[PDB]
Amino acid sequence: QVPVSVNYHFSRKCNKECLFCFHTATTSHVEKPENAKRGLTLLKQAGMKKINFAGGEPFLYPKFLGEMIDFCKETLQLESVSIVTNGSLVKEQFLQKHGRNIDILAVSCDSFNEATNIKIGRGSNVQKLYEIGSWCQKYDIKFKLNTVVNKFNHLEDMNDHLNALQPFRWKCFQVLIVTGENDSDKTLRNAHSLTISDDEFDRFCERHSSQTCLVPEPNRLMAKSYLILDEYMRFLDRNGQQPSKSILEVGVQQALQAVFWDEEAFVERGGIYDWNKSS
Ligand SMILES: O=c1ccn([C@@H]2O[C@H](COP(=O)(O)OP(=O)(O)OP(=O)(O)O)[C@@H](O)[C@H]2O)c(=O)[nH]1
Ligand SMILES: C[S@@+](CC[C@H](N)C(=O)[O-])C[C@H]1O[C@@H](n2cnc3c(N)ncnc32)[C@H](O)[C@@H]1O
Ligand code: SF4
Repeated sequence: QVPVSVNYHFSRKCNKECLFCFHTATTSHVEKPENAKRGLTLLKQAGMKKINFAGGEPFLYPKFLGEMIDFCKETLQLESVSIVTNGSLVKEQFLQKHGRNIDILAVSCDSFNEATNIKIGRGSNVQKLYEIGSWCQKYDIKFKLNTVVNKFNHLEDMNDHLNALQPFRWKCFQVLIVTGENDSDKTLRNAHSLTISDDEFDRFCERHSSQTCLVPEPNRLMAKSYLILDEYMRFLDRNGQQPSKSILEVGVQQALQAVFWDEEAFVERGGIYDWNKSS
């Protein structure tokens, strides 16, 4: 297997408290920028073309994030560099310094009601979201949305906002139940209350049939179709077995085979696309 698109969850720490979080703040480890430049360079030669900087909240570590996305673009010559943010801590001066090297910026908002955001776990607003879009236009970054369809917001009509906001990519996740993260009271979270049925999700997706960018991801396709990197730089298996050893201590090949990655769901959910800043 060739790791084309990789999600580097370099930290688990965050300033929000979404009830359904499936990458909880179980540890506060973050890698040295020396070791992270090992893994990303090791992963580039292995076949990586898109990197996604996610985790807990990546803008809690703006210096690390800034050093890596510059390294990933300028010296690694990577096809596409992405970031996924909740939007609270994003600031324009960051996009001044590094926006030349950001190819896709993904702001995730689950509702446009401040009341719904409160119930889900975002205290507050949406003016920030429109602001980041304005910044993305100025600094030539591709702007995408990530909303999670859950019990609170599965009835909403988000069309009017998405025509003006107009993202090139709009992911709608059916709430996922990662075992170990948000499947019991023992864990940091418990998302079973926010679960919605297959038809509840389809009503949401069918309601936004006017949206061309809409890319749905039910639990069929989201569960085991991602290449996830720990803060310790090890691939996470979402099939049942424990995580691999670090790519820093063993290398990419041994780490990838220690994890199940369904390349068919990867292609079905639209994992390969026009991810570059051109074309
Ligand atoms: O079990 C899982 C599954 C998924 N995830 C995480 O959910 C996040 C969803 O975030 P995205 O869907 O935006 O990842 P992406 O940038 O790679 O997608 P494309 O650009 O290719 O369209 C991903 O970063 C993934 O790692 C988990 O944390 N755990
Ligand atoms: C874990 S977040 C990491 C980046 C950043 N913390 C953020 O909120 O965007 C990655 C994406 O997964 C989504 N997500 C979080 N919990 C989820 C869940 N339980 N089911 C499906 N998607 C979820 C979020 O909306 C976010 O867009
Ligand atoms: S969904 Fe994102 S912002 Fe919310 S708790 Fe999880 S990592 Fe933090």
